[PDB]
Amino acid sequence: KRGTMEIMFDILRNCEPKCGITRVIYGAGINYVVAQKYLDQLVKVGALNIKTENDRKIYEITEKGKLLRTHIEEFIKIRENLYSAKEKVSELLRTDSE
Amino acid sequence: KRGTMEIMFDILRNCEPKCGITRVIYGAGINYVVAQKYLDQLVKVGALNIKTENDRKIYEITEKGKLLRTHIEEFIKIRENLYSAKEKVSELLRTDSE
Repeated sequence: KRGTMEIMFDILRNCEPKCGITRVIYGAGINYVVAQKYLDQLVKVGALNIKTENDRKIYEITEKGKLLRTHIEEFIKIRENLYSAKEKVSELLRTDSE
Repeated sequence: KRGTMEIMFDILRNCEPKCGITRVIYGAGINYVVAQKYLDQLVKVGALNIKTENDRKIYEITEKGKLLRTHIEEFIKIRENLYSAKEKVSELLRTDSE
């Protein structure tokens, strides 16, 4: 179960330099309805530019989009480290005396 | 607003080598009712030993307790890094075009 940040990451990392909807749906593992919503959001915040070529929508990652991809990646990796650190605390919160 | 892990950290870092209730209440910034609950938990999971000396309860951090303190500290620090990383993503999710 992915949140918004992570879906965006999964889109963006499949849109370098360009992506159509096939690449987005299959690369990010999201359906057409979800893809449409997020793509539109990413165009709005300037992470992707949109073109039509051969009657197909083509998205291109922007410099700002590359930075967004990098920052989400960094968030995800730290979040993983946080889960591990929490598990290490939890291991110490057991007892067999009681 | 602190969760359980963090309160425990705030107790433990004030119980080296020993702490009475004054040191726990004032050092961890928690009331007597909260302190009683957490102290009891920390004794149960083997992070503190409890003695009575001069009719006062004295708690001593154990080797396991020192490790618990260290691991919570590490959790807290990573959690802070996660907040910052999230803020950096958020900064990129704005637009003034719409």
